[PDB]
Amino acid sequence: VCLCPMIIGRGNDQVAISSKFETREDIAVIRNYGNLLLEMSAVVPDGIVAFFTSYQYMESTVASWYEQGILENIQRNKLLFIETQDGAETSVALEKYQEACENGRGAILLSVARGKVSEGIDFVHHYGRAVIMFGVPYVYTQSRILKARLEYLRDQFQIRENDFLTFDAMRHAAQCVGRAIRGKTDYGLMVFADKRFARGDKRGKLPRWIQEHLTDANLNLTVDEGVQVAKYFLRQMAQPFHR
DNA sequence: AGGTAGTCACAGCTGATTGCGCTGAGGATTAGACGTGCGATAT
DNA sequence: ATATCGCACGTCTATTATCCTCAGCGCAATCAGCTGTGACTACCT
Repeated sequence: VCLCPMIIGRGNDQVAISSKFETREDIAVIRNYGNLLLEMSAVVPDGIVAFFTSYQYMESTVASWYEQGILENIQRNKLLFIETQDGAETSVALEKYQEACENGRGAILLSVARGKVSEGIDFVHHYGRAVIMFGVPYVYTQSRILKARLEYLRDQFQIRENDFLTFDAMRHAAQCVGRAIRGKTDYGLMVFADKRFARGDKRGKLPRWIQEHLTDANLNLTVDEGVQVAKYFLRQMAQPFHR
């Protein structure tokens, strides 16, 4: 098995880490997100890719981590690289990320699910061994553009408004997380930092080549349980095999 | 007096049933005028 | 030598767009029914 998908629900404090709109500013959830990335950065080496819902949520996420004495712990393990809207600044950040994963220093690539870097690059083996989805990526309902499409599909194709948003959210989430497996010898780790993924309505939106590897045993396991699964998976995936 | 048929300590399965998670809308939560004050200046 | 203008130093008031608690429909917790294993207890002809 070249992939080990798993969905992480409540954290070590038995509190859900869902990226709900009403809980974006909650201090309990943001601590677990940093806590999840802390032990995760020390189990999967040479490349971790993390996608956030939006830049606005991304900048507020690191600010809370920086304010607490938690982000510095991640720094000494892996280098933190932040993807910005500027193409030139993104390119140099990706350039240093590639060489950081090339040697043993390691690095973390922080970006947005709905960004040009999510699909503009491919994470081949030894690059981005772990892909982390911090919550279900939902497109912003503002600008009165998506709702216009939702209304049109409502009375024309009988498309459920919730289903289309779920379909769009899971499509982008599954597309970016599926870029860590390029080649038969390639392997990677796939995680989901949201209890909303654990629901059947969103699991069924994952591609069939990931459904069979997503065992029902690990759908609501905590951060500590997820680390143990990651350690066991990576330990046995480094052994030599046959073509 | 002999044989067996319920019967209760668990366990499994099945078919349903109903019960809560999925967000989102209508109602309660410190810089200009106005003075002074002070210091450099007309009669 | 004493009132008078420039400069400064504040202070009161405001010509004007924020955060809480009630709604169907689908996936999951719940339950009645039935049966399987083992020994037990007893009862009629």
